[PDB]
Amino acid sequence: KTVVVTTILESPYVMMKKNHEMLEGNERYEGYCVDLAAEIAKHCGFKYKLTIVGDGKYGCRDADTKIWNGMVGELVYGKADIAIAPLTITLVREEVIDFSKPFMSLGISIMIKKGTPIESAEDLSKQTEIAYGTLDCGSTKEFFRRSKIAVFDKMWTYMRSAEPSVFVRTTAEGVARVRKSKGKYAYLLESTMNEYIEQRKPCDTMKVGGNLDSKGYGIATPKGSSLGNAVNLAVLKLNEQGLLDKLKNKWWYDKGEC
Amino acid sequence: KTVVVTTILESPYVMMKKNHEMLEGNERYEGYCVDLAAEIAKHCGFKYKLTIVGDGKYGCRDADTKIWNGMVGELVYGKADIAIAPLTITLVREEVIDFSKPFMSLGISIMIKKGTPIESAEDLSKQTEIAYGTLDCGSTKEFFRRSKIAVFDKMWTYMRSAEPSVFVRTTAEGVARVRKSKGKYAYLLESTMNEYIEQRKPCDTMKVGGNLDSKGYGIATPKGSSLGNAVNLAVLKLNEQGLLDKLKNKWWYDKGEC
Ligand SMILES: N#Cc1cc2c(cc1[N+](=O)[O-])=NC(=O)C(=O)N=2
Ligand SMILES: N#Cc1cc2c(cc1[N+](=O)[O-])=NC(=O)C(=O)N=2
Ligand SMILES: [Zn+2]
Ligand SMILES: [Zn+2]
Ligand SMILES: [Zn+2]
Repeated sequence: KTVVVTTILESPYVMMKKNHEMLEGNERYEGYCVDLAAEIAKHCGFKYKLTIVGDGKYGCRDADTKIWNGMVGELVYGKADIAIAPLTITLVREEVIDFSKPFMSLGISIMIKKGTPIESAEDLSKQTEIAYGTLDCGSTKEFFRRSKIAVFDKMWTYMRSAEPSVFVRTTAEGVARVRKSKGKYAYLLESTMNEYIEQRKPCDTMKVGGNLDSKGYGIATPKGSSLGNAVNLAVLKLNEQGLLDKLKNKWWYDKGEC
Repeated sequence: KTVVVTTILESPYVMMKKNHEMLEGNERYEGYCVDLAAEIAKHCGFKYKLTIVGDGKYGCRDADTKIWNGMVGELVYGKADIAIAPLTITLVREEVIDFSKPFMSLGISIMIKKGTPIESAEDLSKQTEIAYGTLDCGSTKEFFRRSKIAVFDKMWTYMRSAEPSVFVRTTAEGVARVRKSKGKYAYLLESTMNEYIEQRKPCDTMKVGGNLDSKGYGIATPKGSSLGNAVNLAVLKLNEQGLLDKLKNKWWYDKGEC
């Protein structure tokens, strides 16, 4: 009867509310996906519980065992009914789960510490002094893994073997790394996070260049789930009513600090 | 056996080859959606025949009779198997046909003749001198019809009563009307077409402001088609391999004239 929603702690999508302690259930959390979850549930008429994904991951597939982890895993194995999170629509995922039409558009981007003499991907590919990486389990890593485009393959060859690892477990960790590495680390990540962070104290990073690709976050359900159809039309109604844009403005730019 | 593809003659998606008279079948046509149709069909393993939608329209539903016209109609009524065209993914269409994930991202935008003193939608809504309108059957008109946002509703109230009519039958007619009206008509259309026209002679138009919304074009199938799933995976594969961005560059910018 109550729908189990899997999501991930990633700012400004899902964050613990300051007084989160004196709060219970769904009320402990706030952010873009908390608001979206409430709207989706209202329009589709279900009650829900927000659960934070147990391994802290979006999801990737073990090369050997072929087992999915992260939010994708929770869906595939039936531990959650829906993922309301910034979950990137990719081919490998669509093969095992269903996605709504995108609620947010995005692309891979480059984050630098301000003053770093690095303006595009080509710039990173052609030098060494400045290290760079990506999230360890996710869509951006796979993009570089499977790229034939020459600048991106060069970056891949450098990235995979780099020592110590240029890969980070969580986004927060990559952001933290840029900020503390004195311009000797650049982070490849989704444009959404990049834009959010550039407007957060201490205002010491910047997005550079355009996006390397174009894609979308969708709301995900297990393959063949009845919820899929209503959720998809629900996302469309919200986009067309301007609510998704209102929410983006609310969580990125209205409380912008720079 | 051969899949019937409905499409629309809209540059640079589908155009008659200069010497199409001396050609047959699919070889009469060229463009972004011609190149994409060939790839979708090869990746899904079907033969196909390109056909141009009989009424020249994307698709809207008659208020009185509730009948769908344009490419949406051809799918609803069984006259085509698939629409490979720049068909906007919207709630009202999704209610009657299926769409793949977006093969292109876009939003409604403002086209002006160079020098017109307009920067934004708010600017248009606060005057009178400069008339403005949209395509008469399609998703941009419906956006304004159904928008509860003050600026856009104010625009709709003006457009829906303006005389002579500010609506246009075809995109081409709208572009021509900007170009000939000496700064006294601005046209609201999809950003893809705005961007295309800005790079064609006589180089007298430009896109101003940001997009008013964010949406996608999808490949459409009748509900229940067997092709939906394969077509979807094909679009995601082609995006991830970089083909969609290469195709956009070929048809918009590689041959740009400005
Ligand atoms: N926001 C966000 C993000 C959302 C993500 C992500 C990386 C980021 N990021 O840190 O930039 N990788 C993923 O595979 C994903 O499904 N969703
Ligand atoms: N390009 C293009 C276009 C594609 C469109 C369109 C208008 C334009 N336009 O002229 O901007 N209206 C639609 O309802 C649609 O499904 N697809
Ligand atoms: Zn605590
Ligand atoms: Zn609502
Ligand atoms: Zn001819």
